[PDB]
Amino acid sequence: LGSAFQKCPICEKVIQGAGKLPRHIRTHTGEKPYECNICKVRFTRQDKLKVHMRKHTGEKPYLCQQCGAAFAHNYDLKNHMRVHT
DNA sequence: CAAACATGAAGGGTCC
DNA sequence: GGGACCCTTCATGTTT
Ligand SMILES: [Zn+2]
Ligand SMILES: [Zn+2]
Ligand SMILES: [Zn+2]
Repeated sequence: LGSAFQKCPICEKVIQGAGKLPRHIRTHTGEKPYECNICKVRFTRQDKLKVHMRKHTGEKPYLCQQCGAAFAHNYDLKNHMRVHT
């Protein structure tokens, strides 16, 4: 009822955080909308994709600031950036 | 064959 | 709303 909490429409559990209901709903539906650009593994949250990318940034340190895609060469990252703008 | 242990994935808290 | 990191539980694998 408070602005800090939401009720899940599927399971009626209370969830904390104004924007944090969608990440809970995806745990029901299985939606994994974040994909590692290197190994294509998918994740339910940007949260855990960012941590997963640590596996790759040792060899691919050039990171997109919009989506976190990792690249071995800066000219690869620059070509990626065309996709955003 | 079970119990302990390591590791990490999953999910929800919590604070900018 | 988003990013970021924390905290706890639990699943899986490995060691003892
Ligand atoms: Zn729910
Ligand atoms: Zn990956
Ligand atoms: Zn990008």
